[PDB]
Amino acid sequence: TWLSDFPQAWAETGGMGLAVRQAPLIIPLKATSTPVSIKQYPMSQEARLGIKPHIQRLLDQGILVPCQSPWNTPLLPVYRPVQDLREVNKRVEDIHPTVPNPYNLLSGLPPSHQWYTVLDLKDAFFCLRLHPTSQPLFAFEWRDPEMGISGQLTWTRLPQGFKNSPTLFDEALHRDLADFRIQHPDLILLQYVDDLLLAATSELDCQQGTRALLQTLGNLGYRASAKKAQICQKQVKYLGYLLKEGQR
Amino acid sequence: TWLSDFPQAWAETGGMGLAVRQAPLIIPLKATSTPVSIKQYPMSQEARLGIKPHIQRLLDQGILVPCQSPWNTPLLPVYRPVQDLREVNKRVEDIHPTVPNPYNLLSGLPPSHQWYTVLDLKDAFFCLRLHPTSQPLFAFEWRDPEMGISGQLTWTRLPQGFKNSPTLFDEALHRDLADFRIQHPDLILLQYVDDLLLAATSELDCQQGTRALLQTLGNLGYRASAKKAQICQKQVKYLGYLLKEGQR
DNA sequence: CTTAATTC
DNA sequence: GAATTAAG
DNA sequence: CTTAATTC
DNA sequence: GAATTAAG
Ligand SMILES: c1cc(Nc2ccc(NC3=NCCN3)cc2)ccc1NC1=NCCN1
Ligand SMILES: c1cc(Nc2ccc(NC3=NCCN3)cc2)ccc1NC1=NCCN1
Repeated sequence: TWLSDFPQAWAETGGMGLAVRQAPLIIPLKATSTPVSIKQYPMSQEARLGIKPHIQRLLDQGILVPCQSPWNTPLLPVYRPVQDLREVNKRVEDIHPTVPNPYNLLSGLPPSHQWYTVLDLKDAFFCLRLHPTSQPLFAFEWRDPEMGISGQLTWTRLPQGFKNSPTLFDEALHRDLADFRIQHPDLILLQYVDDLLLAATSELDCQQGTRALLQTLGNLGYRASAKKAQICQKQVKYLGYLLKEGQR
Repeated sequence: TWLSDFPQAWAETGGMGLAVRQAPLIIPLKATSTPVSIKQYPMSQEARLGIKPHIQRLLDQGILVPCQSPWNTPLLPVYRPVQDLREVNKRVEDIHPTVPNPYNLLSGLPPSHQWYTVLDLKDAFFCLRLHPTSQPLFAFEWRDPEMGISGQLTWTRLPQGFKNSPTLFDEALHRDLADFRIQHPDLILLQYVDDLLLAATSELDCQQGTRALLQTLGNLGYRASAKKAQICQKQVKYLGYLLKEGQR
């Protein structure tokens, strides 16, 4: 049973993740950037009640923390919280787009490797810590009418909605899986941010490779979705494609 | 007095023109063209009364004649008659656009020739006969409530609104003024359909050249506007430009 | 909700 | 220039 | 007036 | 997709 032998690797049984080998991320700003404070547009009670449980969970997990920041961006009034970070994105220095587009990424999958395992990492961005000096950039307001917290909250992990999160996560995971690639020269490993494809020449190589990948991911602090996992199959769904016997 | 010595050349004193040296024009149709009969949109009495005098004059001049044709195009309901020949234009074979654009035409005016005469020919298109086989193409309806003519009328001369009239006229006049150019090698003659510019090196050459041009135009059957004529000047208006001492 | 594209 | 649409 | 472009 | 505009 894949789930039982790798408890630490699955999001269902290993608790929230944290990439312990990765230094907290520093987010450089453009040379002329100055903090921007966008007022929170009034949010209906319906929306606040819908969002509330999620904010509480994130606070309990330490992913969100109180703060006082010169920066402030809106949470969408219309549940799961979505922060409009466009004004912060505009002020952050650009980085080279290193994530390959799916078409090019899949071009590196040879017909020799037809046994596949597809894993997707749960709450991947939240596994990467944000350095305290960069945390203020992502603050937003949170008020609980019937006695709430300070005023603002911010993320201690790489947040959703930030323009560089996909690239920074893809780069971080590449650094953490570099050794795995070296130890398994005969396996193909495709990475598209939080979506992983492991390809082997035989069902055996795939089983052994998948065990090694799960163990490595778990030890590194990442968590894969056991519910969505596709293990050692000859046909899998990956990045919108149906991979079947070398096709696509 | 320029007007008195060349009575035949001016529209004011020579009567309507007729290019006697030019054979009646035959207008070739496209290979798949079939006659089109567009019904005349009702015309208000105000419009008909405004147009009436012009139709009568043209009939008296023989430029318009009664006819029965499979072709019919509209006269605009909203004075001076304007015929919508777009559907006829679409069915007429295209010819090469040989009239030079004003910019290029003026590029052939050297600074050596700074004495100018500008003439514009009155009702130029009407000076060119249309062959009877092509006359039917341009028919339109004309009804006079208080007892009128047959039903349709058509042109016996090159009409306004026809896509090839400017080009055909420019080509016809070029053929008629070819000899003049040969007899006056030291004069510059620019032709833009009905707008003519004669340039000479001295006021004398311009006077003599202008006399010769007027006499030639008159004999050929063309008529120039005495009212608008600009004779032997060092500054003239031509094709939207102010020609002054070699400039423009 | 707000901001910018793409359509109509 | 307003209706749809896409995306933070 | 009808037909097709260019703007908004 | 409607308002302006251009042209027969
Ligand atoms: C994709 C599809 C559409 N589709 C659309 C369909 C019908 C109408 N109909 C209409 N307009 C006026 C009257 N009636 C207008 C738009 C628009 C933008 C994006 N792409 C995109 N948006 C933001 C970023 N990228
Ligand atoms: C030249 C100029 C314009 N000018 C124009 C100005 C203001 C509006 N304003 C508006 N539209 C919608 C609401 N308000 C629309 C059009 C249009 C076509 C041509 N050119 C041309 N026509 C036929 C052939 N060539």
